[PDB]
Amino acid sequence: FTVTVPKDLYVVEYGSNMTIECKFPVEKQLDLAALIVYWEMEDKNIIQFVHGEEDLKVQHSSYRQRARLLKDQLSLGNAALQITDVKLQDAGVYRCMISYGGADYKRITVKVNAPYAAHHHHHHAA
Amino acid sequence: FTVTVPKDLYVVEYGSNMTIECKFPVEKQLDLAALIVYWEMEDKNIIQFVHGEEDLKVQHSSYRQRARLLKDQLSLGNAALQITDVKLQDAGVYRCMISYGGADYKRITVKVNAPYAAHHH
Ligand SMILES: O=C(O)[C@@H](CO)NCc1cc(Cl)c(OCc2cccc(-c3cccc(OCCCN4CCC(O)CC4)c3)c2F)cc1OCc1ccc2nonc2c1
Repeated sequence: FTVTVPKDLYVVEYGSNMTIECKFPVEKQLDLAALIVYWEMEDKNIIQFVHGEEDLKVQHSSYRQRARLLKDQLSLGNAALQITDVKLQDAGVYRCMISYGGADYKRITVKVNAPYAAHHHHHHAA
Repeated sequence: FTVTVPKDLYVVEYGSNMTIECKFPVEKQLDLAALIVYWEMEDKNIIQFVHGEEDLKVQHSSYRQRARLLKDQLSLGNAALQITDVKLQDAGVYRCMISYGGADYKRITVKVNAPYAAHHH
């Protein structure tokens, strides 16, 4: 069992939407019962998909109403995480962790470009 | 399904042995087939127990010949990582990741005290 990422680096513009992908083998048919998909960055719960259900109550505050798993692509062996309205704080190293029979995870680096004004707000906040 | 750690902080001396422990629930007899235990620090593979056996081929070089999983305790719900001859590079944040039915992981901070001579090298 192997998780793979088509690209391990994403360069995204502040304010845009981004979809970062992780691949896992599904032969030709998904067994939702045996699937757990978990997305985290730093150590914040972004997505927890178990029993074919998104589990939203533990979703971390910074990602609520902004992150979802594109479920339709699961049939293809694709756990794609979409995050809307990217912030500078979305920059960092994401991990996609998948249990499907076996277990594996992969790392994805996200870098965020932002104009002066946004960076400026980020400079005073932190 | 919940992984728990009795201690999330360990302070260990350079040159000693350390055992960091994390628990997972085992209701009935342990089902080795359905168990995966994975220990990593930063992003170095320390140990991988799958198919009821340790897989050393992905093991990070800095932990070779120094890390072992305490296998007898698995039946009790304890995936304990033992590291022998602790080095300064062993300091950091460890994650113990367990798939047993569900899946979960926990973080453990390890700090290493060392004398001048060791720190110098
Ligand atoms: O219920 C709750 O609400 C509580 C719990 O009670 N949480 C819920 C919860 C549910 C799930 Cl489903 C979860 O998913 C873990 C998960 C999902 C899928 C595969 C694995 C896995 C496990 C073992 C081995 C493995 O493969 C090894 C990879 C080796 N590879 C890579 C390296 C090489 O290149 C090649 C080999 C993958 C794996 F663990 C994590 C969770 O916790 C959230 C959290 C964790 C730490 C924190 N710290 O701070 N806040 C934190 C918040």
